Amino acid sequence: APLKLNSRNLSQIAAAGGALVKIPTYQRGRAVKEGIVHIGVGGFHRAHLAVYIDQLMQKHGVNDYAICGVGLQPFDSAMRDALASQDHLYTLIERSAKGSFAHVIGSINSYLFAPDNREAVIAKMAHPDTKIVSLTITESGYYYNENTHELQSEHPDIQFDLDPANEKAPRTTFGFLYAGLTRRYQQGLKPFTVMSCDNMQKNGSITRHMLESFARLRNPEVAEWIAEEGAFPNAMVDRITPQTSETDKTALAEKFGIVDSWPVVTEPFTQWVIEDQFSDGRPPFEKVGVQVVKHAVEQFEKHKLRLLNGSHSALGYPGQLAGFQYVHEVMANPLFRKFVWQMMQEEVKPLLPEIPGVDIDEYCNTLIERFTNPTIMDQLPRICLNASGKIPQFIMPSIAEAIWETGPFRRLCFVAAAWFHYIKGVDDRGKPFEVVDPMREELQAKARAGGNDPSELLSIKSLFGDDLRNDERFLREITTAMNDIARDGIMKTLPKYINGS
Ligand SMILES: NC(=O)C1=CN([C@@H]2O[C@H](COP(=O)(O)OP(=O)(O)OC[C@H]3O[C@@H](n4cnc5c(N)ncnc54)[C@H](O)[C@@H]3O)[C@H](O)[C@H]2O)C=CC1
Repeated sequence: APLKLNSRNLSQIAAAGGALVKIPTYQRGRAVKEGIVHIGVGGFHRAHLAVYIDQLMQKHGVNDYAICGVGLQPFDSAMRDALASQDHLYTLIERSAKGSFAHVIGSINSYLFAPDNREAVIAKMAHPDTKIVSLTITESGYYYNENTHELQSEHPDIQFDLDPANEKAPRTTFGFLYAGLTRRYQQGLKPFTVMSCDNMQKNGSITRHMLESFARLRNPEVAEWIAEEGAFPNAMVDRITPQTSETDKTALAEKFGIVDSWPVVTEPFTQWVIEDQFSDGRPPFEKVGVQVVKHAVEQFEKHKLRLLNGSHSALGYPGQLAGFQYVHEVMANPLFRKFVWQMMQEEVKPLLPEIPGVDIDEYCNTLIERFTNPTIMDQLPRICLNASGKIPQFIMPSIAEAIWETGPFRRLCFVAAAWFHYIKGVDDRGKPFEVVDPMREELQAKARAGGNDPSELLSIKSLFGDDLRNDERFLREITTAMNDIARDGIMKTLPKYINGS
């Protein structure tokens, strides 16, 4: 019978699991110190950072950097319950062409749901044991005005925390960070490093400024200590981590004998480039495959955003329009493989910085492999979700750079056009599909207004810049792609964007 994942059952689970299951054999609980407090325990934290810590704890004698999980959003209460019932153990299900593997992760040692007791969180982040506060809080959690590079202290969530009435009971990430820091300052400790693990460009610089700004509005003698003694390292983070379904959990119990309330599903690939900027110590990340660098991070990040997330966009919107269900189905198609490879090689690669010791061609081969992975079953709707937050960061910046340098960009325009068509919510066989996007109603109105001309969608100033509305080559190119996709669909149009034979 499948066993509930907890400490009591761990050895039975590994005994019954044999070659299919790995368990942590290091000591947990009171035996370790929680040097990392992580805000926003979701899939990617538990597939990426938590796994690196797991490996440090299992193989390298690191016992002062276990993870206290912290959830600030109302949905995080479910993570508290899942982990609590399992002694904060949880299963990482790695899916690859090689099969599936259940790696039980033990690096998460405790969990605080902040709305329960907010003082316990502050006392946690202030305790000398805490050396690093890491974040996976999504773009929206940073309260970041991208265009003015400033804290959205106009946001009522910030004002609530800025209000001295809420000093002891903050709500946002920065309210908890500041509340923890001032105690450390008053006690004479160092600032903990704040280690953003979200996928945005220069995530460390943003976090520095947000917490710096918030601090300047409440006490500049602490903001000054944050700005001088704090650390906010930039990082490139990479590991594809879909959401877990009830079917994933059933398959886990039947195939590996493990009853897990919230296992995590991921690919075997992982990558982490972080700059060596830490204010109160760090474990030796480089012993478990982490690239610790000194500018270098920004180049790795641009490689990832433009070729990985860009190619995801190339697979997602055209894949959905063509009738596919999963990433690997799209990538298996010969036309898509040629289209995606040539887009990477001919259109994105010339825009990227050369990183010493990195071969971009080899990185493209590896992305193709990863996308090809048929076991991970990555649903196209997940890739395509909230496209108005994705196309302008993964695809449009390459189009804009190709405008400024007059570079080739037909395939990039095809992807942009395919999303402009995706907005109407009807695939090439005439079947509706759900469009999920915070801007759906404005996007669908302008798309219906524009027909097959792109100018109505392009008129959305919050999404697209002047360079796009005013480049004649771009206007003609994306017009051709939109007309052709709208008339003939994706599969019949793709041959025209694929050279060679
Ligand atoms: N394949 C993947 O899932 C990848 C994810 N990432 C990064 O991880 C982050 C989240 O990814 P997932 O773990 O897959 O999503 P998730 O849905 O599993 O969890 C995200 C976490 O963010 C919290 N959160 C959301 N808004 C918040 C806010 N305003 N304040 C505090 N916490 C907030 C949630 O409660 C949750 O704990 C970023 O979205 C992404 O850049 C990076 C590489 C790939």
